[PDB]
Amino acid sequence: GCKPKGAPCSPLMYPCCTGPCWDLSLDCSFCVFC
Repeated sequence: GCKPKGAPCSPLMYPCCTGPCWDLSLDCSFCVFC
């Protein structure tokens, strides 16, 4: 997840957003259950 794809990526828990990730909470700024 957090890396670009365009097409639907792994929707399990850590999905692949096509923008900037951070690991904070948001679905693109994504932190797995922390």
